[PDB]
Amino acid sequence: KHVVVIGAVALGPKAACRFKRLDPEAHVTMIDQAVEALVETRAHAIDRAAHTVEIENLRTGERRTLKYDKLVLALGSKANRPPVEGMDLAGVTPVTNLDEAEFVQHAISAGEVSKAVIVGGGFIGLEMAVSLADMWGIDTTVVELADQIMPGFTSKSLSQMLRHDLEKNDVVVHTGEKVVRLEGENGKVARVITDKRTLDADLVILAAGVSPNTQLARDAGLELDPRGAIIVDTRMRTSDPDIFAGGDCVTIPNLVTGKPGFFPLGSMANRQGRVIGTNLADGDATFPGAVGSWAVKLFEGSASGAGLTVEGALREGYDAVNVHVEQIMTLQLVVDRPTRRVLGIQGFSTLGDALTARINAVATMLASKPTVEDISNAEVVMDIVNVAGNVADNVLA
Amino acid sequence: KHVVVIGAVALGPKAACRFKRLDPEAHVTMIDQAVEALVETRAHAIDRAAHTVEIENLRTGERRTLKYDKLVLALGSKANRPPVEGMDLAGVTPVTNLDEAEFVQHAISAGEVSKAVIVGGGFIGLEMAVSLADMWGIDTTVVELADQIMPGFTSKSLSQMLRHDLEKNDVVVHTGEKVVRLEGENGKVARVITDKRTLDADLVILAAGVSPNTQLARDAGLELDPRGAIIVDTRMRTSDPDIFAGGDCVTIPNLVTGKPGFFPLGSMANRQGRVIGTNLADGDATFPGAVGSWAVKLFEGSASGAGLTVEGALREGYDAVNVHVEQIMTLQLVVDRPTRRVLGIQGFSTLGDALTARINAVATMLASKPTVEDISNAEVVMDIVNVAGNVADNVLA
Ligand SMILES: [Ca+2]
Ligand SMILES: [Ca+2]
Repeated sequence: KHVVVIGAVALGPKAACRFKRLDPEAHVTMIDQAVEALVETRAHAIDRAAHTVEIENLRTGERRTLKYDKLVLALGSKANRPPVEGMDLAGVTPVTNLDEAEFVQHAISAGEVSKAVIVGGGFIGLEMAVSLADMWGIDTTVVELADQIMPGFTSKSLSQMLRHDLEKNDVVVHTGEKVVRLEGENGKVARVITDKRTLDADLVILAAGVSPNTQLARDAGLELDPRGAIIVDTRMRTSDPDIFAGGDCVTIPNLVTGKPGFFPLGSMANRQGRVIGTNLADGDATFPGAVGSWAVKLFEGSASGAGLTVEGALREGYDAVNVHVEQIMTLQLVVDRPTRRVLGIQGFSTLGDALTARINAVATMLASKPTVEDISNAEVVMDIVNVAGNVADNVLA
Repeated sequence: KHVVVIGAVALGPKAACRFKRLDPEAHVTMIDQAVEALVETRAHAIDRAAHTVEIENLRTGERRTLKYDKLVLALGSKANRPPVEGMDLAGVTPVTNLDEAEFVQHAISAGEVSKAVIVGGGFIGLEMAVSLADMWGIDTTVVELADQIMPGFTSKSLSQMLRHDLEKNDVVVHTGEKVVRLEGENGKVARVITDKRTLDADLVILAAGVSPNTQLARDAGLELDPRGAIIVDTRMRTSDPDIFAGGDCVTIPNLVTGKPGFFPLGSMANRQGRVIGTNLADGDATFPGAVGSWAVKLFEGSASGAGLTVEGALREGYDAVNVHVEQIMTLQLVVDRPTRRVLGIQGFSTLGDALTARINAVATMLASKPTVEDISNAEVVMDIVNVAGNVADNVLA
């Protein structure tokens, strides 16, 4: 077997290394899409019938046609960019994943950046806010279009706890605020203009969500969803059975809603890569989908969760209720009224590991469709998780 | 409704308080079996056809016949006592539950006890070892018949980690060692004689396991298992539909083995009590059984787990394998070879909450019969739990 892997994320290297452990006699070529590893190299087209990928080295222009028995698409995502003026200036930096986040953080050094504006108050935005202010003492402002930070990850009520953690450690936060244009001085960003103010920024981080980087799949004829996400089965196979895909370029079943979802989360990479590795070696490993577990560490508190927030469940049209419990630790449990199904759980605490233990207990249950009674009876090592289930059974009665 | 509750554990008060919240117009009488609360009072007999309990106040001898619509049996357990000489001396103290443990700990004061011997190195024994040595500086020795401490809760290999925590904080531990007799001075214990040595003890803690305290159920004609545990359905009803039972006097399904089990654990009380409360109020709440989640905090480390240990799984006749992973944190994962089912998980760490988070993730999964792939893919907030699943899939291949 020759296997070609396009993209170096976490997912590509993982799939290939797992592949090789199982089939050491096979050959793998990895292309970085900027173990035979071709850097600064782009796949230009995929010919599925012929099992060929045309590639081009971007420096020398030398073009080559690789042949494959199996292909892996680890194409990642691209930053959503507001259709506004100045989104082309130097200093405007997309960050679509945690690896990219770490790169930007370690490419900065003392005295380089004076003002940072983060566009987007999601997982990426908030982690960057904290890193820039804490590692480097950079003056940092988060600007979020939605009326809350972490929209879709925590409720509005819970988000305020996270908001305070940021504001009390000198991160300014603006919500319900739209970016109107970026203004520049050397062809380098110098100001962000919102619909409410003007902010000075010599660094602007784009962390406002992502789209699958799937033009190559599209051109090849692969089945894609309306969002452009590559559609895969549970073996991580695309509509072409010799082509696998994973990571932030695919859609997989949301295990709470039973509908197709999109999970561009770090954690998915390694797990899906392993399955792709095994299946490239003729195995039949499966990855069922996701419920969306997450954690963010802030200055003093930590926030964590899985599944739907109340607003998220309401947006899907569940008759949902948000039940909260406090101990500092807060849990919020999201429950469907008519079925009594638990749809999600989120929390905030100054004790990171203690909260994680509570969220994990429930997160691994969500795919099995637990009800409030399952949370009342959850056999956790009374505990706040059980108390949340009792309060929810009480709220529903 | 009049409901009579026999026993004040956690379970009795919980059942009654939940009952009352739902049906405030009803009456409850609670008997302590040494809200109308009769202390120093014993139930002598139950007449099921007549729905009556004859009781006797143990001080005055006054006898009374209570009538009931529903009865709750919270009879607890009794310490297993070796059929050896001197098990009647003052200073020989059975401890069958964590509440009893806390009682003994707070009844001692500075300079009262010089030497403590703990007979049994299980959950109770070890917690008492630690409390006595740490709160009070008592010279403490654990004597265990099995070749390891925590038999049935951790593997032999993992138990050594817990053993060391004890020995390095001055608790002496003897395993593979049998109690032959207790020797006394004032009709008070002064020495424990084992088959290997003589130990001075002015306090001897019996923590060598328990039997259900069910004579009253037996006399009443209630269906009991070979061990004497009251058999209940998932609504916590005995063979008499007007009589409920829970706590350490019942058997419920082991959710890993699919067979009847016995779970005299603190945690079960509150959860089962709530269900009994609701069902006394004409609800139809259920409690499915247990997998046996547990945690013990020692001097510096913590140990935690759920389900079967490898030796436990082997004793049940599973072709089981124990897979370990280290990071200090150790996890051990117990796997059935032919089905790939995970049967259990245990661990040890100096980080208490961090381990708990890992054990919880898997503990709430055990009843759903996860396989190694479910652990490889567990959607925990790569993580050591996933790594354990990958190593186990590797060991099995
Ligand atoms: Ca200018
Ligand atoms: Ca003598």
